[PDB]
Amino acid sequence: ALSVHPSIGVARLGNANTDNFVLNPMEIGGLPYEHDVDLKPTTTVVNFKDEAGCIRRQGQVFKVFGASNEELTLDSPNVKNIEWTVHLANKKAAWYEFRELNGNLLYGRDNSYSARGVPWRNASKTASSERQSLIIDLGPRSVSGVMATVEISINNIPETYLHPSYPSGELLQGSKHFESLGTLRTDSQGRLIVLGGYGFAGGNTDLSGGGDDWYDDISDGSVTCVVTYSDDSSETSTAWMVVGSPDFAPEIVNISTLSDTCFDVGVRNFDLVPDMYDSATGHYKSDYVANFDRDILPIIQRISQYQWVSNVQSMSGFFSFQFDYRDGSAANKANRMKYYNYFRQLDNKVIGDYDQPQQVLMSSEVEGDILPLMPMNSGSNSVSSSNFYDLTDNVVEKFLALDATQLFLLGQWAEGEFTAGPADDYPVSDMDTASIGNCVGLPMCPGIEMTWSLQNPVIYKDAYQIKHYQDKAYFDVNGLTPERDECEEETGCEPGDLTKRMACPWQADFFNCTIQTVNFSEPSVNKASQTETVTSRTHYEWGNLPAGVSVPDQSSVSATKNVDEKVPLPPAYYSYWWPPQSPWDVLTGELDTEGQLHSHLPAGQQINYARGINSYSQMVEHWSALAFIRDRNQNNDGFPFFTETERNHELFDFKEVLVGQVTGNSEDNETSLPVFFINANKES
Amino acid sequence: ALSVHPSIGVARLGNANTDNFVLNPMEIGGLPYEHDVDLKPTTTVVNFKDEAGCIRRQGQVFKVFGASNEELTLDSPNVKNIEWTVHLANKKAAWYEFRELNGNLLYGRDNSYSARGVPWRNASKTASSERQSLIIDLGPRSVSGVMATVEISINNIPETYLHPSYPSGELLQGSKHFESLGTLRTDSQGRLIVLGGYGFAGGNTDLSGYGGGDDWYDDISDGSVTCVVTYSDDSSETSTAWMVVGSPDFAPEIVNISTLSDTCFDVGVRNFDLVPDMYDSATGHYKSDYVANFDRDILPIIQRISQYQWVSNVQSMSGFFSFQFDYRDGSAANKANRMKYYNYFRQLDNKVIGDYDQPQQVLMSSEVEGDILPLMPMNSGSNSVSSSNFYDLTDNVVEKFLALDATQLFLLGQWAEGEFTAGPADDYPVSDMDTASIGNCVGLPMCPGIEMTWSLQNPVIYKDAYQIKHYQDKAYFDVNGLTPERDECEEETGCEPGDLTKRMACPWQADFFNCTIQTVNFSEPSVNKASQTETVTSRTHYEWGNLPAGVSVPDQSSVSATKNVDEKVPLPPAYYSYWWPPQSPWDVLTGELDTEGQLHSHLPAGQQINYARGINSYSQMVEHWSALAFIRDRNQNNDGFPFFTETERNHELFDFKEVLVGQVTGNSEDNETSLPVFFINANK
Repeated sequence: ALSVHPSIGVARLGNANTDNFVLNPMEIGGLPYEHDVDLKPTTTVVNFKDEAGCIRRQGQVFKVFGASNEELTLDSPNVKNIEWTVHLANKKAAWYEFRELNGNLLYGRDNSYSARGVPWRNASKTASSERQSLIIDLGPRSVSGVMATVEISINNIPETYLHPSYPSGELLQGSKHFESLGTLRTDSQGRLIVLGGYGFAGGNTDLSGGGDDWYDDISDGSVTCVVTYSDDSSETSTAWMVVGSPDFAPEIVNISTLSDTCFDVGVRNFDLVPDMYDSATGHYKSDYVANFDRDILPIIQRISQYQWVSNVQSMSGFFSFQFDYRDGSAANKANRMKYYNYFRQLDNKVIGDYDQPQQVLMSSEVEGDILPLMPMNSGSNSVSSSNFYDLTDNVVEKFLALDATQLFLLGQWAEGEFTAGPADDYPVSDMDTASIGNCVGLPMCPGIEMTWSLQNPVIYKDAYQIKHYQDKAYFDVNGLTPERDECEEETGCEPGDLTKRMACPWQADFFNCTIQTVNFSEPSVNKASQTETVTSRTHYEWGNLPAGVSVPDQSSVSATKNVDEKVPLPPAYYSYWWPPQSPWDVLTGELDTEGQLHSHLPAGQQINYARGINSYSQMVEHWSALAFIRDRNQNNDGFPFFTETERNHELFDFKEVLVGQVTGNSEDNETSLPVFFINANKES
Repeated sequence: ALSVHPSIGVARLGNANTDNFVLNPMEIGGLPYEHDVDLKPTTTVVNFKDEAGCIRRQGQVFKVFGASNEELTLDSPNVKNIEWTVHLANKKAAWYEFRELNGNLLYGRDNSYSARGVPWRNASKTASSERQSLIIDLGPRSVSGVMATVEISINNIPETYLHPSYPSGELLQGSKHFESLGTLRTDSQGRLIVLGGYGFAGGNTDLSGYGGGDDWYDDISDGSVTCVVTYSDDSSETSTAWMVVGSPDFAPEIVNISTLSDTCFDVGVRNFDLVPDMYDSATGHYKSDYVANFDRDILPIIQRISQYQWVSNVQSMSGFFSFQFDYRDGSAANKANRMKYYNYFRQLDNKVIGDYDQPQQVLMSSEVEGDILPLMPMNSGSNSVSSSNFYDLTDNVVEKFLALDATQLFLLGQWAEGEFTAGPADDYPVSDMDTASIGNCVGLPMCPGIEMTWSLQNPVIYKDAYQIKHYQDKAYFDVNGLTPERDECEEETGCEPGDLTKRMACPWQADFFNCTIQTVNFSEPSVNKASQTETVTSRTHYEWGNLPAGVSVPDQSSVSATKNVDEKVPLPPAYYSYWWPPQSPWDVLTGELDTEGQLHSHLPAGQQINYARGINSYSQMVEHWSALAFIRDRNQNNDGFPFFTETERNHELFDFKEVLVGQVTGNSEDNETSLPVFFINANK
């Protein structure tokens, strides 16, 4: 049997020239790679953007291996060809509107999209064929041989692909002309490289209601590899491919990655690690001995990086080594247990059950005993209350937890059931962790690359392996199924299934993936209506009048009533979304005069990552102008210094507003407010 | 034969209690009247608004007279009954979009709505029956007897009227629920009083939205009046008139230089042989031996010009009422003076398509220093808005600057020639009651106007001078309803209800909001607006100095540009020109003389300020028109010594902020000066 790795590939959008790209990271938290003319990885990336300030695509290399785990290439004996067929699609315009956890079958059938009344995107299209044409699907492309290149283009749709679809003609807002979902290549030895979209995002309504008939060039889908041997026999093996938006901080790793997601699903559903979990009973095994370096240390290291992209100082006690994390002894147990007991336990997946650990913000509210519980971040629903969407039992999950496997292992550590030193690897290839370990695992509201369908074991045929629904001959004739939920049918995924739930266009997830102000007093409430009534009596009196003279006072009463229908219920806590993937609080990086003049800031100052992108619509147009957060001291392990690099400072205008301009008091002009923005006009 | 007067009645909208109204002015520039319980006029209006600040409707009294010109009432011997039937309708939503002079057949058949491709309003309705339903038509109502009252309500449509229509249900924006076009009453002796609408303006699209404005309605109307007088012997005679409803007259003592009575009179002279001594119908020329009269013909013009200063800044017109020479001296010695006066008046443009270089495109007497004066009257003409090349046309009709009507100008010319008398002259053969209604409406310019537009200049809608020709009869409309696409000016067979007001803005509050000033180009006769592209190319250079000995750093410089493009703005050089100062004031004097009104208005008395201050958008005018002041003579008891100020403004609606200039400029030294800013909060 052959195997293809990675099992789930990851590419990232880029708007630079089609031929100007980097290759995939080779580890979790790894930089992507420059390459040579043979398309073999060389050194890590020099610049993420080209000279014009356009983002380079990141491509995924896939490799195929024989029965003894030896790599097969066009140079291997007895191999005469290797043909890769990749079928990517974007089903987002054909899917349901995103409503947090509604639609997620892990909470039971009563939380199905139908049971919850979730509406379809582009809801005026109700016939099946009209829904199918909302999908961006240009059919499968194939590549083989030495240094091949084929676009997944609207201009080379195979004649055997009977039902292609895409947004045709000139779009009225955003990107005008859709043309491509990406590019397939082979390297000098026949390996596959998949490159995804270009960052296209356009549509025919004003984003400003608005938002119908919009599209992006995110996609995902199947990978098929046929290796033909000298005698014309062959073997076939498969994988999946996902395209994400750019990784703007690739060295910073999510506390729970999508690799952690796949692993946890694997352990609890596919017997991936029999020693850790008893599939017969549905419980972890309390005699499982964790390993510090493999299981615990990465959590601590991930936590320690968030400071470069967010203000989460309350997490500092978890990477301080204020005591010895490697000491398994009974004398150190109360310390390890205290550390562990500050992590939020997982909520059950029961509808209507609100008083649960992920609705708890703090360890206590007694002064002296107050600490935000860990990890400190939004959960998968801090946005809608129990009573939204005409429901009374909408699922809430306000604050973050680790995944169940991470937390189990952390608890073994706390118990003293762990070792120090090397452990052997789990039975998961490194190539499989290196792709999706660079994608967000939690929270998922919806997420960045993928959302909570990936937590559902029914989409997998085994740990880390996406189950495929049907095959090329089926789709050739029928096209893709717009209304089919792979989580409901359980018989596999189609192209477009892994990304369809995400925002359409993705630049909305990016614009919103910042912070959330999250209520922490009422477990069933995220937002409430708020009425602010201000009643004012103005009284006038006149004086400094002559001794003869008196004038009557005057007074009147005025009131204002401001109603906001859905605001976070106080008291609330400032909570991050995805700092590694959508930075917020970052250090300025220009160390030379020219970059300081154009950015208007000195180096080393913490400022807002998205400053100047003042609207959703501006994010849709100008995403590519943002910085990549990177370690400026990368050559010296252990002494990181992450700053913005490669921001297109020339895009932004700037005004320094004196505080007395706002207040009317000129004494306040000793203080000023920097304001970044994009001049509407503006020309080069 | 009977006659009904006025031939064209005028009522004004009001949102006060249905029972709380004033009666019509009795002369041009006359205040409306309070009335007694018998609905007879008593003395002129005390307050235009009720105690809540709601505007009182103005109703029109109609009287019927016998062959002897004796008034007939229920008290007349031989009169058994007087029965009035009034049919008002609003066809605005069913008519064409207003595009200045497009559609006006006085410019020839090539200027027809169809030749000019003017779109219908609510253009997605194309079937005749669907166009018909856009009309607000509740059928006719009748009234007779002593002190009768009948509403023109959606709840009392006669069963014989088969095709009523109106906007039913709850409107999404503005006024919610349409119910009535007005009220018919009789007085104690059986005279008719017509009261019009309540100021309703609502619709189902967002006015502030792009392309918004479809499916909007107001409660303006107009239509036919029929009077049947039944005598003791049960015989009867019938006679007819017309009725128009306009928006409030916010400065009723201030008269338009050319009123709608002037329009009807001009039409009558030129087309209906109204004054055979003035005009030769056989040759189509005025008679040069006609002797004008100063008091009747000339003086009113001078008096009207002298009032505009209360509502606009038109000081250049001051020489035309200065009596710097004796206007009543008809002698040769004063002729050069008279002629100089006359020669500062614009001659009328011919109405020939494509002929731009004409007198109404000329602003000044010359542009030679010492010889510069704006020609008269100094106001916008009937198209200072759209150029020759708009609306997909190449010869769109332009008329930039105002002229008198042809008859006023002829008479002024006779005065200049010395062909005029001083002293009384006998009236023209037009009833004073017919002048008193429409003499209080705008005659020129019409773009579109206030109460009515340029179809009133078309002789084909009249059956004689001042008399509207009626199309069909009551029975026809009972069965067929109104004809939505029918142009009375095209068919020449008379008017239907709704015809006199349908061309005006829908809602009228758009005409009121726009009826302010125009910045009018005066260099290119074919151009009103142009695109304007402003490109600003800026080199920023930095140098550093005061450095220690031996230290230098390089200069830095870079270049940036902005390109603003405004698509349709006035082409410079342009002139600040008024629209309708008497009917839509712009520069007016504050009027609050006690402390409370000053605190609420935020202004001392006697200061000239903007009339609409605080109504910062079109949508706010639609909602809050009734908050605006009435401009009136505070010194009305003293003939010759006028003092017009605002009165009755609903100051409490508006909020106020004083902005220091250094808030804008960033320079605190500028805070010695401030800018008043009025606005409407809404959360009030």
